[PDB]
Amino acid sequence: GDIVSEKKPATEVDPTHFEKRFLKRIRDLGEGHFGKVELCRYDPEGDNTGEQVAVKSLKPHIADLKKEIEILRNLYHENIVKYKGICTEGIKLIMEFLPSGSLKEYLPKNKNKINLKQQLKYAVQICKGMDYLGSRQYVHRDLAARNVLVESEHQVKIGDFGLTKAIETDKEYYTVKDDRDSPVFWYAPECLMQSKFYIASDVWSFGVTLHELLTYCDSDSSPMALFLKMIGPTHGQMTVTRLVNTLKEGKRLPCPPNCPDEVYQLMRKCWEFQPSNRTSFQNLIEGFEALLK
Ligand SMILES: CC(C)(C)OC(=O)N[C@@H]1CC[C@@H](n2cnc3cnc4[nH]ccc4c32)C1
Repeated sequence: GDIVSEKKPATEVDPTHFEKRFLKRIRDLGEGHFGKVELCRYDPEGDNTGEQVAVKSLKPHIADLKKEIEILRNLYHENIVKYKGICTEGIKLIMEFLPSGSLKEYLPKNKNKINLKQQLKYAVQICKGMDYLGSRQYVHRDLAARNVLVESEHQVKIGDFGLTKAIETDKEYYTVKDDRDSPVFWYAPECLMQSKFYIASDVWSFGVTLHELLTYCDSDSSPMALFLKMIGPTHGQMTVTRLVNTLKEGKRLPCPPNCPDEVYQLMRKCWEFQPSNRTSFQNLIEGFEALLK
């Protein structure tokens, strides 16, 4: 008889599957030693009217990216960047694009627009996103101004989850093995000394991110710049031990210029040497809110 073929079933569009052929690169948003985030237009009509998206890929680590995708896909919060979908065969993560970029890009350019009150409002939003993440039993491990995105003058979102780990139920912390490219000038002593990551360790990192926000991410006042002044900039592989010693001695980043002492004191509560002595994200929120009203 006739050639037998397969009955074509009723195909449905998945709005979270982005086809490689319509995903068109515009420029880079960031990169590291294993990957990049690129600005693309998803342009199925081919007339440059498609939606702009942020696309996270790997350089020619897959498993970690798949885990990152699965974490972000299931986070829903107004201060966490929106998952849009994936592009696959290898995999790419597709996210909403925030044209203002990170606080590192935005703050140096917008000092006149963004006063202390707005900085404190950003600080609360960062804290709300982080408290949501902790409520889902995650530790972020990479909270820094470069990973905080600006949705508008009035709203920020946590914009990267590449190091985020689940803390096991009934456990207080996650222990990391892969630690080469750690952001050590953002890390709490327990992270540095033992590679143990608590929710309290994210509070510590928040305090450093707050210091960045308050300095408008000026490079000459960055956590790295200031610590290297405190400890010495030419110690190579002794850097972390000298960082740890400085922190053991009770030395901390200084009060930013024009930062009220009452804001600096909330910051210091993030930097208690022992995790259990640190403030919580909820208490930070309360504290900033008291300063705002
Ligand atoms: C280092 C690595 C390539 C792994 O990741 C990043 O560079 N991540 C940065 C965090 C925010 C990213 N970014 C910068 N401008 C952005 C604008 N919109 C964005 N949506 C999702 C991420 C994102 C943006 C880049």
